[PDB]
Amino acid sequence: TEYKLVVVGAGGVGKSALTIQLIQNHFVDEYDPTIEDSYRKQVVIDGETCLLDILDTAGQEEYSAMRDQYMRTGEGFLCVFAINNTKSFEDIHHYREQIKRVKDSEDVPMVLVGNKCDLPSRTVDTKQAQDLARSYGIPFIETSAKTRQGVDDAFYTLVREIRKHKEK
Ligand SMILES: Nc1nc2c(ncn2[C@@H]2O[C@H](COP(=O)(O)OP(=O)(O)O)[C@@H](O)[C@H]2O)c(=O)[nH]1
Repeated sequence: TEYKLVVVGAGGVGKSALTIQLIQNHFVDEYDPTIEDSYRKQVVIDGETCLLDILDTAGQEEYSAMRDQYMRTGEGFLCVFAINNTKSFEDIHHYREQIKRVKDSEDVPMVLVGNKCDLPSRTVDTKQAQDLARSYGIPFIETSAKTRQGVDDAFYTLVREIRKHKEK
């Protein structure tokens, strides 16, 4: 019954930084006497227990066998680029197309995230990203793992997108 969230995007856009921040804000210790030591950590976002995974496709993951498995298992996807990395924005479409193909669905919960919005070097405008998100039919939000701007909102929005999808 857990919501399965997957964070995708080019290397270095801040997927780990965003996910670490979310866990730091929202992890709790839950009593469960049916497990070994009786307590397990979990993340609760907007009243939903959430599992979290990060999908990289470059670096060490250039050798991975698991890309499609991440996309099949994930129920909603944070598609992250960095506002100071034009290439990472240009990479977004490929990730979305792969997810849609692997899941064989036109209705996949997603949120477009423009991270590193605290940095003064901007090469991807808000308008560009909002136009892309509108074409996809998904929300767009700008975030900064450094200043914490938008981080919680990005994950909370994705949870609501998954919730609506499961309501259908
Ligand atoms: N200024 C700034 N730097 C960030 C932000 N998020 C991540 N970084 C930095 O970008 C670099 C790569 O981030 P990382 O989380 O490893 O990206 P990943 O490869 O997508 O998981 C690190 O040095 C982070 O400190 C942000 O919002 N603002």
